[PDB]
Amino acid sequence: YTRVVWCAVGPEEQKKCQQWSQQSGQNVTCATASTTDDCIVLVLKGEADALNLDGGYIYTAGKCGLVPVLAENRKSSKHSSLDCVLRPTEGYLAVAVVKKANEGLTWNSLKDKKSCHTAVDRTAGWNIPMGLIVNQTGSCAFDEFFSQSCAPGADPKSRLCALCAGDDQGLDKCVPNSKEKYYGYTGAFRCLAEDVGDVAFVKNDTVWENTNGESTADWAKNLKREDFRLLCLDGTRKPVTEAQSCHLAVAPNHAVVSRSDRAAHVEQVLLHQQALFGKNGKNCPDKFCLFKSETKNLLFNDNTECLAKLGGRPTYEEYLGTEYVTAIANLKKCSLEACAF
Ligand SMILES: *[C@@H]1O[C@H](CO)[C@@H](O[C@@H]2O[C@H](CO)[C@@H](O[C@@H]3O[C@H](CO)[C@@H](O[C@@H]4O[C@H](CO)[C@@H](O[C@H]5O[C@H](CO)[C@@H](O[C@@H]6O[C@H](CO)[C@@H](O)[C@H](O)[C@@H]6O)[C@H](O)[C@@H]5O)[C@H](O)[C@@H]4O)[C@H](O)[C@@H]3O)[C@H](O)[C@H]2NC(C)=O)[C@H](O)[C@H]1NC(C)=O
Ligand SMILES: *[C@@H]1O[C@H](CO)[C@@H](O[C@@H]2O[C@H](CO)[C@@H](O[C@@H]3O[C@H](CO[C@@H]4O[C@H](CO)[C@@H](O)[C@H](O)[C@@H]4O)[C@@H](O[C@H]4O[C@H](CO)[C@@H](O)[C@H](O)[C@@H]4O)[C@H](O)[C@@H]3O)[C@H](O)[C@H]2NC(C)=O)[C@H](O)[C@H]1NC(C)=O
Ligand SMILES: *[C@@H]1O[C@H](CO)[C@@H](O[C@@H]2O[C@H](CO)[C@@H](O)[C@H](O)[C@H]2NC(C)=O)[C@H](O)[C@H]1NC(C)=O
Ligand SMILES: OC[C@H]1O[C@@H](O[C@H]2[C@H](O)[C@@H](O)[C@H](O)O[C@@H]2CO)[C@H](O)[C@@H](O)[C@@H]1O
Ligand SMILES: [Fe+3]
Ligand SMILES: [Zn+2]
Ligand SMILES: [Zn+2]
Repeated sequence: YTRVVWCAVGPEEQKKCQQWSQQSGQNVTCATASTTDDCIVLVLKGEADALNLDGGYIYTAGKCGLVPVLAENRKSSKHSSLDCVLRPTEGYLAVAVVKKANEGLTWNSLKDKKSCHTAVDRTAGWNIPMGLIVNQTGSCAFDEFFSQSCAPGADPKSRLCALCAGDDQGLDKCVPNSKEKYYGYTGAFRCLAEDVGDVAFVKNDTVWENTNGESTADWAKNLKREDFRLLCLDGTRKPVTEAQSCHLAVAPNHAVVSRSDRAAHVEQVLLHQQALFGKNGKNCPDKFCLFKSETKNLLFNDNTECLAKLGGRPTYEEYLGTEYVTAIANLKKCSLEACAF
């Protein structure tokens, strides 16, 4: 029964998984794929059991019958009395971020600028900002709004990939895994920090975690919060301290998904794995920490306090919420109810 196959996206997640596999005594083992979509296909086939997905991929997976099992829960200020595992999730803030020094760039002058996105099909990097831009321009030509972008997972020959860098060697340009230099929350924010793009579409937490010495990475060493501004939907620009009043949307947390018939068994194993390797785990500082990987967000986001039970045993639609799923569907009309595989 009780062995789980985790699906890793790309070589760096594979290496973290192998460490996790070793430390867990083979209670968890690892399958690897090059994209999140390929990982979803392995799960459907029964060749892997589970992986942690962004809200946008939970929508893809959900249509194919996969179900949310546990959600990432980060440290909050309210609901404090309750344990992390039983605490309701709060969601994260999708923001658009620019350099202070890039004056007079607001939400209404984004057209023909250079953009940095986490990956195609992701909540804060794609679904929210592009959904808003389609609604606002009344056009599905979102591939023509920005002059140049890095949007991992789009056509490498297109302008949506012009700004992506690939790996050390310039290989794998625009692949939607951490081999691409500008992939993910951290990568899209690096794309901005290095002045490759004019705007990054990330979440509030990314700015804080990579500025003011919170990251020791070479590119983030000297970044100061005051050098950045959030774009609000009313045309204003605000300090990064003002995210609660200047965000594009609130996003549902990343969540572990699995096949419906495997859900209960994945849940049981993961709850025990976190008692051992989670934030306060028997073995975390010492042997291995599940929620660490030097700001790279491998398998799980680094700011994760725990994986939390869901409560209300929600479907993927209830988990994502009616607001979010209607945004995705309206945007999906640009690029029809059924599994994409
Ligand atoms: C955008 O993204 C940012 C990055 O994620 C994020 O900033 C992060 O915020 C969190 C908290 O929301 C910070 O975590 C905090 O760190 C501190 C120390 O660094 C930790 O130490 C203590 O933790 C205690 C337990 O939670 C905390 O008590 C909490 O609960 C009590 C209720 O009993 C309450 O305290 C009250 O304070 C009142 C105000 O003075 C006072 O009058 C009253 O009497 C009472 O004492 C608070 O709710 C309190 O939080 C202690 O106070 C300590 O804080 C702790 O673990 C805590 O989680 C991150 O450090 C911070 N990240 C960074 C890198 O700076 C933003 O919040 C995000 N913004 C938006 C808009 O979402
Ligand atoms: C891009 O634009 C598209 C098109 O406009 C947007 O899609 C629309 O999104 C709207 C908001 O998500 C959505 O509006 C509707 O809102 C009503 C009212 O919501 C209610 O809210 C109450 C809060 O007090 C709550 O208690 C209620 O339960 C309820 O949720 C919704 O209700 C309708 O249906 C009822 C049937 O039971 C009916 O009686 C009632 O009169 C309402 O008509 C409704 O479900 C919906 O949420 C609207 O549906 C969307 N339009 C289309 C064409 O799909 C995208 O969101 C935009 N994208 C982005 C990124 O912003
Ligand atoms: C591998 O999984 C097994 C089965 O869950 C674990 O063995 C159990 O561990 C618990 C608590 O540590 C004990 O109380 C049980 O008696 C054990 N036997 C069972 C339930 O089969 C084992 O701990 C796991 N190994 C690691 C390191 O994760
Ligand atoms: O409009 C009726 C609609 O209610 C749904 O509840 C949504 C709600 O609309 C949304 O604002 C919130 O964020 O998410 C919940 C779902 O968790 C319900 O899901 C639908 O069945 C229903 O059509
Ligand atoms: Fe996300
Ligand atoms: Zn809001
Ligand atoms: Zn329900």
